[PDB]
Amino acid sequence: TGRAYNLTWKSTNFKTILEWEPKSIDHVYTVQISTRLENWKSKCFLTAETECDLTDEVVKDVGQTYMARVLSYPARNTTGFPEEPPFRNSPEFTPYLDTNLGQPTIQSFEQVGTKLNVTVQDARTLVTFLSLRAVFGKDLNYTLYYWRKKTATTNTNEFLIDVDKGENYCFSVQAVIPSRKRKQRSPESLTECT
Repeated sequence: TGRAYNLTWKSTNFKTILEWEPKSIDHVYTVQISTRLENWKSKCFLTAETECDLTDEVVKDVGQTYMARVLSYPARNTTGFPEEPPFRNSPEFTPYLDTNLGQPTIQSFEQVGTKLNVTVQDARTLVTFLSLRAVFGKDLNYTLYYWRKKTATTNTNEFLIDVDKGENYCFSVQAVIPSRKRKQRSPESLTECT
C-alpha cells in the first residue's frame, strides 16, 4: 500500500513534532492537522522526511485537542485511474496536558550568610516565542533539592531558604505541574554547589 505507521508525537515545552515510518525512496508524504473546530489543512507538502514540525498550528490554542494524518504519494502516472492516497491518522494530542516539561536551568544563585537564594531561568519555546509561565500561570511550580536531600517548593521562579553559613550546599531544580495525572515532572537540572 505505502501507508505510514508508528505515528507518534514528540513534544517538550510546546515545541511539537510528528514522526512516523518508514523512511522511503519510493514515496513522499503530505501532513494535515485538524480540530473539532477546523477541517484538515496541509502543513507539510510532499516531503521525503519522516517528521513534521507542527508547533505553529498547535499554539493557536494549546487547550484544543488536535489530530494529524500522513498521506502517501508515489515518488517515481502509472495508470489513467489514479488511486486514492493512502492515509494514517495519528493519536489525539492535547498540548497543555501532553507536552513534556523540559529540564530547568539555574540562571543564578548565592548564599548571603544564612540566606541561600536560587533563580530559575524563564523557560520559553521558539515558535514569536511562547513562555511557560504565560501559558500555565499559577499552575507551574518548581522544586528545589538540596544537600550539604531536603526539598523546597515555589509558585514563582525564585527560591530563598535558610542555610548555615560556612556550610557548602549542592542543589538542583525541577519543574512540576501538580494538576497533571501523568507527565507531572521534568528531569532535574544540572547540579550547582555554593
